[PDB]
Amino acid sequence: GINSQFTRSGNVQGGDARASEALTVFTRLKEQAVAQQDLADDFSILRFDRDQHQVGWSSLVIAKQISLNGQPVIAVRPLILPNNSIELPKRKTNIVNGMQTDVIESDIDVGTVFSAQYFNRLSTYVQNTLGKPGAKVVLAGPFPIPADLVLKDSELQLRNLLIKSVNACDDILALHSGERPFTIAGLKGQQGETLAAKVDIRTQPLHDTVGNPIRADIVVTTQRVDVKLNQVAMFTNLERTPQAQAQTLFPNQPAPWVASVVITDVRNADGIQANTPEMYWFALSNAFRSTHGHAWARPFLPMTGVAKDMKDIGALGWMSALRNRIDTKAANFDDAQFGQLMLSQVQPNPVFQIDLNRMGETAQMDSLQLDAAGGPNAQKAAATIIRQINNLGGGGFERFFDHTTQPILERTGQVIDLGNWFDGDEKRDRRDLDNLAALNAAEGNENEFWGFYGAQLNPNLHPDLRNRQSRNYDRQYLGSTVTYTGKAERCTYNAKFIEALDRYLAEAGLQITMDN
Amino acid sequence: TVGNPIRADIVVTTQRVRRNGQQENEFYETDVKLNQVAMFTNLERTPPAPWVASVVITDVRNADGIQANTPEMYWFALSNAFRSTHGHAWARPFLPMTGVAKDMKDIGALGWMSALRNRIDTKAANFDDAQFGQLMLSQVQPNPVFQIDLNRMGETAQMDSLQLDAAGGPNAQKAAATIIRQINNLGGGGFERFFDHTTQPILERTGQVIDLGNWFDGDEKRDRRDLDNLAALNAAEGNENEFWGFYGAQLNPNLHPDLRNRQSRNYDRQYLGSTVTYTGKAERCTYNAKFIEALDRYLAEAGLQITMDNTSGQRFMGNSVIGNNMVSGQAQVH
Amino acid sequence: GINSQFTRSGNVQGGDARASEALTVFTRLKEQAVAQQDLADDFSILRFDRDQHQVGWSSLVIAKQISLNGQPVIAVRPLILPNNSIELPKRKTNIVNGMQTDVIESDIDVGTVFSAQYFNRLSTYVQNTLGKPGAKVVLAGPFPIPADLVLKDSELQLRNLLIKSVNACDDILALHSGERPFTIAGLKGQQGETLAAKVDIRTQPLHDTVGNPIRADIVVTTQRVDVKLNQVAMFTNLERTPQAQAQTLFPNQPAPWVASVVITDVRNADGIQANTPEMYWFALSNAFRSTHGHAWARPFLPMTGVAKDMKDIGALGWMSALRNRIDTKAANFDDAQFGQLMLSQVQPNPVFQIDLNRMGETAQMDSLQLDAAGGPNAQKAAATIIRQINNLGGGGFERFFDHTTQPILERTGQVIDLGNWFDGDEKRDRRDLDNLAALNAAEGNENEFWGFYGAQLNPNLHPDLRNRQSRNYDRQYLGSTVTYTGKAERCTYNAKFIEALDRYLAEAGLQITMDN
Repeated sequence: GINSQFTRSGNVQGGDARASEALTVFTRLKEQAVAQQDLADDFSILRFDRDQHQVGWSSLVIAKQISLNGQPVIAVRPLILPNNSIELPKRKTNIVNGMQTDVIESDIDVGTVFSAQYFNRLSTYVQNTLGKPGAKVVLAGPFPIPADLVLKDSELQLRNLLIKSVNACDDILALHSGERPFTIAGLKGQQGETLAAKVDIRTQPLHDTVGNPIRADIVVTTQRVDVKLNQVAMFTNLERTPQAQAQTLFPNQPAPWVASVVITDVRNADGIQANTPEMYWFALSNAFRSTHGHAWARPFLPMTGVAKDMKDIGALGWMSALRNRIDTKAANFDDAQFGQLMLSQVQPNPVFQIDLNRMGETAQMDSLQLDAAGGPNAQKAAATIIRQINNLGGGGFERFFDHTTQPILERTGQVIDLGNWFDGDEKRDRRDLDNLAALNAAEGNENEFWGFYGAQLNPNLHPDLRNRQSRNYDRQYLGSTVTYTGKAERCTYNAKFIEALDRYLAEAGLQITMDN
Repeated sequence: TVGNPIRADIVVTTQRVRRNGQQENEFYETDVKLNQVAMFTNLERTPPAPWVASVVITDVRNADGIQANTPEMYWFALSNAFRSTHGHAWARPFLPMTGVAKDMKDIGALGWMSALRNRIDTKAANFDDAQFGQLMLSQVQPNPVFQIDLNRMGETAQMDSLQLDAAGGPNAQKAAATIIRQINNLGGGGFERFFDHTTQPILERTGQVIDLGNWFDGDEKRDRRDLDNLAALNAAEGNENEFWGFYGAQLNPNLHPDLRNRQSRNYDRQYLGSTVTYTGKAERCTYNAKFIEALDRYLAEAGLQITMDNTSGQRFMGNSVIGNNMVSGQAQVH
Repeated sequence: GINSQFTRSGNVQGGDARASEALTVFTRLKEQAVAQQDLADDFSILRFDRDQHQVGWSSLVIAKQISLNGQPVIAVRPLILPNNSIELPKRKTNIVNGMQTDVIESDIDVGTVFSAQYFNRLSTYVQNTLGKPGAKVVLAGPFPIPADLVLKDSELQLRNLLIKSVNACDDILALHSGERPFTIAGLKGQQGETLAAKVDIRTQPLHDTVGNPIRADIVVTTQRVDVKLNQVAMFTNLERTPQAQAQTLFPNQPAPWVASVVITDVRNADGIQANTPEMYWFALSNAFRSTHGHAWARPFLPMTGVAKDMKDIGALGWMSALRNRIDTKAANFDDAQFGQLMLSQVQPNPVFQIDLNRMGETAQMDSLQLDAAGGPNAQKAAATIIRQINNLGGGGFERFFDHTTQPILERTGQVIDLGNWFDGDEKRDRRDLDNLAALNAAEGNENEFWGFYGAQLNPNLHPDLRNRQSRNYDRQYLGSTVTYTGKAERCTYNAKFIEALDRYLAEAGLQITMDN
């Protein structure tokens, strides 16, 4: 280089600030926890400087270091530490318009940093540090640390994150060890303590293990008889089919909207500690129950005296045979008239989809879902998912349908970015923009709403341009204080998949009763 | 280096680009930044387009990767600073950004000084990119003059003293000789041919005694340079005899500079928060119009492959070239 | 191929229809003309079948076959015969929009067919036919035969075309022989028969030697004292500078339009026979005189009781501080108020430009003008043009200005296609669309007029797309019966060029008086 050309008698800056603080606080928390017998000291925490290995983001790893069957095996869980001080170079793409060309520069998320080369470098680093070059390396699901967090004032959440990380490492190591899978037959016993569902509606968002908010309008949960089993949090979105609008301009001698349910959080119970595929599917089975009594339409019911311009059903007036916002806030806000309005505005059957996260708290399990919907490793993922479902059920799940005949889920080629925004006192998830809220904010102006919808969905537009337009529209609404954390891909389950999974669970034993 | 802030909204960064296939380093910044220059845009006025654009170079420090501060780095940074008139990049900060109404930076203030006494609905939907590109051709001359704030007690004070002396004084000739020697000791292509020093001066002081302070709002600090002419126009609205009063307090020949400095301090206390504090004093100067062009031509002929991109809805607006040939005057044949 | 694969006992079609008829009628006309002593029989007419030499359009040549200085030299004038029966393959271009790409297919004109390979093939064909391989080949300017013409009913015009073709061949052969150039001093003599100009306004278009109409609103002509010298036909067009509209939306404490004069026909007198560069420049010198008394504004003066919606000045009302079409057809149509309107709507100084034709009746001379404005052969063209002007004048024309210092003319990167359309009884030139007529037809609708103007002029659009949009807008207006013949490039002279040419002619002798 040129710094060594002159050999000046001075060294400025270090190039690493947050990693040292994180290592110190993590060592302090580990020592405090092991002092009072909270965690076994068998596991170790390491450090991975970004400069010393030519990597984008410095991420510290958690390792268990337990062998198996006489051969060495290592299980590692990453923990990325993005830093605002260091800004890695952006990504440039070229778009041709007319005769001219333009360059769009887009920021680099945390998902794109965790490349295969990064995994290989971390694997070789941990192999060299732990002195077992022949060990087998597995991952329990990398999880970023949000940059807004302050290290000196995050005791409880950091301790909980460490505990969950070591639990996940132990769980993946045990799964490689091949324990006994938990079938539904274990739940049922001599006592007639049948399971139950207490679906509930929420307004304030749920919180991650760190503090990142995630939007959740309806939650479905499983109880015994004190004891909880599952909790699936998800909200409702509306989409417009091209044929419905066609039957509005050019009529002919259905409904103008379709209802979509987006699963966001699929975590198991707080009380339970282990995390296994059978837990994941037993929890996901509850994501279909919300359709009982059309309960998924509960958020669309008018709020108790609260305007909430991001959830006004009057936007349906802007897109209908009639015009103007519907004055639902009058004395005619009764639940019955809302019932006929829903009967004649949206179809009575929903569609299920999930914003699968490549770097969520269950990113290891979401990765299987992404591979099951496309890419080179597709058939093997289908075999794994079907065999996991069979192990859960214990019966002939292949009879209900064949994986090779119909796809498990479709990719749909959409990207949803996760973030948070500040309003009033409590922050909310970025994913509150939706389409109904955008239509309410636009208060008409067909062109603006159609442009926003195209910005979210356009097969003929470059993905980077679509992301930039979505970011611009996000900044336009709900203020200009949005902060982005990660990226997720939205994929829709096939109807037959759930329609057979719930039936198979019922055949194999489903002792749940709900009232609505 | 210290916690003092510097007003800077346009940063021109020059760095090396690896063309070895981009391998064994995915999304790794390494250390490729050569040097950066930080500058803003100021709008002066004349007694065509009335408003004349001006670019004031504020920060000239080189990248943290290098640890040696030599004159050649300084002149490389000055050469870099010129690479902003390409694509009218100096007009980018004047472009409104959707979603923010922070004020005291909007372009609509020029409307107060136009034929009509109104502010253009800048944030509205009717103000698009094509309309903005009109407001510019209609209003500001499309050639930016180059200024620079020499700091007597700044980071590059031992180097800024050379230009301050070359502005004119007892050591002006020696300063010109040494600055010519320094710039020629960068490429060795004979700077005498491209641009001499005895023929015309290199930089002229404008007489402004602009000074560096600090003012706090919104739970952060910022530099006192944020109050330019456009900010004063926005803050004081379309009223007259107070914007011209501010411009005169900024500079007038027919009064002692102490009174105008006191008036400028009073105005700074008035428009922005009274919590402002003052740190040091600088001196504004204007570079020669063709000296920078000669420097850029030198750097080009010596050999520096520098690549640009981007640059500035798209419906057609006039030929812009037919006006060249007017063939004024008939034959007047008897 | 596959036709010879089966060797069927049948041969269908010939692939050439119009060439045989043209050869027969041309032989008949040549024999009739030479019978009564009209043309010397030294020249010969040939035939060039399109199939026998792998060429696009079959073109018949006219050759003189006269040697010079003891070495053989041949002068040939082509004559292209486009046929509607045979449609040559189109030209495909690709335009990228967003992520998608589209292909635009454009027709092939007559200008693009006459490639250098075509010239070489014709040269070798005439060398082989005439038995002089070492002869030097020169061209007198190829000229197409319009497809709408019927061969059996075109006696007079075809005979005149043949006579003009042989005259042009003789003229180019003589110019290569190096005769005495005709300076202005030859015109002046003992008699005080000073030259004069009788600029006149026209409505019906002038006609070519075949019948193709060319728009001509003002003509400037040179007379003696029965005897005519020159006739330059040209019309007026209006263009909008970007600064004028800027001073309308965003004002500040000139004129909204600029006047352009487009020279179309630069032919010499009908009576005179020779065609030489001195004739061309002596005629072009008259193209500046029209500015006397602002006479070029005469077409803008309201017509005598005729609406003529393609020439209404009321379009200026649509583009002004006021609104709506100006009711000029009222009792306030006096010439004075039109004078103040012109004083305050357009600048009092015009700009000159010419729609140079690569395949016009003077295409050989227009080619020099195209090379003078760009391309590789640029400086040599400037030397030739300046030396021709000097030979015309006989004095130091280099003193007035230097060609190497300022360009003679600018290309401007515009293409104007020539054609004709049918209305009422008499057809008119395609070039009547203009901009003022388009604005009148649009009767407002800022977007439509701006889109049309951009379709004519857009540096950021592909030339093929611009041509297609211009064709579509042409078909939209003035009916859907437009027929295209050739393509021309519009180039604007520099002001100094004419401002010095007229002055140099005045210094060298300019005895012309006009009254207006």
